[PDB]
Order: sequence, then structure tokens, then C-alpha cells
Amino acid sequence: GPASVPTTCCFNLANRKIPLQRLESYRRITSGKCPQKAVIFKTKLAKDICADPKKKWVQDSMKYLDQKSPTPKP
Repeated sequence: GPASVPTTCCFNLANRKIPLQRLESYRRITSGKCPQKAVIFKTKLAKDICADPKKKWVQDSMKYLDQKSPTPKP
């Protein structure tokens, strides 16, 4: 589901568009200790999924959370 074996960064991007009502949060990665860069979405089922920033639902999803979100800090 979320991981497979190498714990570093997402690899298997999500194909099934995730809904907003079920979305809880999201996490993006782009550090230097990773082979690739992408985003990760979290639904309201205590589960995380991989997502690339070149999708239509991921972009809207990220923009949605980024828009709905108030401001970062922690």
C-alpha cells in the first residue's frame, strides 16, 4: 500500500484519483537523500498513498490542501 521494501521515497505513483472528502493530509518529498521526488496523500482511513505532481487530481489535491490549509509551522 504505502511502502514495499526500500524506505526512502515513493516509487509506485497512484493511478486512482483520491477524493477530497476522504483526504486528511499530504506530504511532499524532495530532499537530497532520495532517488526521486513526488507527493504522498493521506485519506481518512489511516492510510497513505503515493502521488506525482504531474497529475490532474494530484495537482488539484495538493492545491486543495495547500489552499484549504491555513499555514505551516510544525
